[PDB]
Amino acid sequence: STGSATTTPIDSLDDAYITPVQIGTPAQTLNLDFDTGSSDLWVFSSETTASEVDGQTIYTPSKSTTAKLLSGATWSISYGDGSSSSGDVYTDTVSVGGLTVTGQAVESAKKVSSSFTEDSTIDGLLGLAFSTLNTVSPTQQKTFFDNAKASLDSPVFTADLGYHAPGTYNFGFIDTTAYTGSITYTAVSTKQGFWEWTSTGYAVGSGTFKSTSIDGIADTGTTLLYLPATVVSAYWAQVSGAKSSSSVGGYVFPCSATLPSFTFGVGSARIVIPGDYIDFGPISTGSSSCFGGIQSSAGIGINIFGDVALKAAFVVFNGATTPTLGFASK
Repeated sequence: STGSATTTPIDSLDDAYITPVQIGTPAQTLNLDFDTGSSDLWVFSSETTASEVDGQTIYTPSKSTTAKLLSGATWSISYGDGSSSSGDVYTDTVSVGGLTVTGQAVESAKKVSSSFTEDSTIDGLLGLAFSTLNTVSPTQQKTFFDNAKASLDSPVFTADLGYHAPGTYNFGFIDTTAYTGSITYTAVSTKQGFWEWTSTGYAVGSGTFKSTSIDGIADTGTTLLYLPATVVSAYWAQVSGAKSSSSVGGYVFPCSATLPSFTFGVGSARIVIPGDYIDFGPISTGSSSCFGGIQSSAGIGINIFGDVALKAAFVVFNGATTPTLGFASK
């Protein structure tokens, strides 16, 4: 089997991407944030505290004839940006782009943090990291991809995120028309439950490539590119007037600036992030100071190849017995 679904930026800055997901019988379609950095499929629901729901589409398990309460099961997640949510668990039928899993754990939110309430476009998350990170207690549950894997034509999914444009998540096949050149594959460590890999280095604009190992995660659920302070300093040094602002919480730059590209290494291959992808617009409405899309990972504890990086590539998440990651230009 295979599946294919269009993924759409939630706003003009590409802050996140949503993908429609069918849950239950009859289908309830929710727009979920596909997140290769986490492993829970959780949704706004009829059980969510009313004051915490503001425009989201909810899952109502009582209206799904295939929903079954998973007895005694609860979940709770606190993300690396202060965000959190929690609730109970149903199993139900879940389909993405024509690919169907029966008995998928659907984590129904009783509580969500403010940041989720305030984002009316995201109805929940669909985790695509390794099932070892799933938070369901007392019995951990499998991700959608883990449940689908054995049925797929090939045990893979691909992320093709757009810059200011729609893109695609495919399951079970590689669309060879979706990229240019070849896919370069690189080793993955699953030791922390992430799609964790080692970039071979970077360049800033048309500058010389610096060969240096950068360990990080491919994370579709993180907006920006978080890299070591040395690397980030080297990038913003090429932008006149850019500076790190403690009050704002990162590097800012004059909105009139032209940003250089940023290149990262995948083995001997190179992915070029156009400078425009690194512009996240005014720090506050009407400001002429703009927020940078490359920021320091110091104090995150890990480097993160978020959407800024991933949207410059066609990315293969290969879930073979020994997982690997593939990157191609597009």
